[PDB]
Amino acid sequence: YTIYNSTGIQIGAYNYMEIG
Amino acid sequence: YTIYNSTGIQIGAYNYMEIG
Amino acid sequence: YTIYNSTGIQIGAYNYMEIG
Repeated sequence: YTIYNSTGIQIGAYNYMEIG
Repeated sequence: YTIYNSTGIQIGAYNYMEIG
Repeated sequence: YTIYNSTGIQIGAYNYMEIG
C-alpha cells in the first residue's frame, strides 16, 4: 500500500477511529 | 498508493473516522 | 500490506481506536 506516513490511519474497516 | 503523509487518513471503507 | 509508517493505525476491525 506504500504509506510510510507519520500519524495514524485506518486501512478500511467497519469500526470507528479516534485520535486525540 | 504513495502517501507518506503526516496525519491520519482512511483508504476507503464503510466506517466512520474521527481525529480530535 | 507495505506500511512502514510512523504512527499508529488499525488494519480493519470491529473495535474502537484512540491516540492521545
